[PDB]
Amino acid sequence: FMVLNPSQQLAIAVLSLTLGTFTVLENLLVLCVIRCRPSYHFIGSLAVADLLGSVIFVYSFIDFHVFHRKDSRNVFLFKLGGVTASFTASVGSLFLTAIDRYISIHRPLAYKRIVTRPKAVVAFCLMWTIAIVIAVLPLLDIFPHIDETYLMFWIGVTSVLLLFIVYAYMYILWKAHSHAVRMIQRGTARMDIRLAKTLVLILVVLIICWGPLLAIMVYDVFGKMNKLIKTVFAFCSMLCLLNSTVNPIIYALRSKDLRHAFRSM
Ligand SMILES: COC(=O)[C@@](C)(NC(=O)c1cc(C)n(-c2cccc(C(F)(F)F)c2)n1)c1cccs1
Repeated sequence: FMVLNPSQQLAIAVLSLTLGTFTVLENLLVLCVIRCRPSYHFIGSLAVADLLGSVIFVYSFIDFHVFHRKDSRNVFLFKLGGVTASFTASVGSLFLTAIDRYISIHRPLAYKRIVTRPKAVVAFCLMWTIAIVIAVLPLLDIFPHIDETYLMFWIGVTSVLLLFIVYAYMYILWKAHSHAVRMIQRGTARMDIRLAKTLVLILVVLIICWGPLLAIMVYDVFGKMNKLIKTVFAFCSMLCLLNSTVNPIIYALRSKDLRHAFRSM
């Protein structure tokens, strides 16, 4: 149901116009400097999956709580299928840049023969054909026409794909550390300190943007609900427009190719 406040419904309209117009105007310019090599496809399909997920959401959320509107059982679930298929096509893309950066230090001899363009152009096809086959899937407390046996399906997939990202960046910081002993001290503390101040920022902008909201969404299935948790889920849902703005500050800015190609044109 739709009860937040009459008082806390006049600041989100100003907040979503400043955390909503930059994420459009940054994920567009990033796709205006792409150049294309088979690990720059995976960074491209999460700069197009965060320009669509920030228009359907900013149009539905400003419609449902501030100035009011009603719907039906087939009109409403169609707009809800455009924020469910665009928030798991922005997490499955974070699962492909952490499986591409894992077959480059674990088997560094084979990264120009395993990961080729015939297996990196079909790979993002088999995510957009599973994320719209589990978001049209309703063929059948806070989400109106949704039964509780379906919120134990979406959370149980988005959680196990965030436990292959906090393992695929804690094996690059162990393999580049034992290696750091030999080709520095014996070989001729230099290499594992330039990968320990960017690789800690990727894991502290992910656990504070998929950890509060994936906890409240468990408190429905895992027991009773109440009144004051319905008013704080409407501010714990604007974190998704915070983890759409910082993504081209961590993946596009932190490079030597995308920052020099920009400089020349
Ligand atoms: C109560 O809903 C809403 O009024 C809105 C504003 N939507 C949200 O508030 C919202 C906020 C978030 C973070 N999600 C989300 C994201 C992924 C998956 C799921 C689900 F449904 F599969 F569990 C939900 N939905 C929408 C109305 C019409 C389209 S959206």
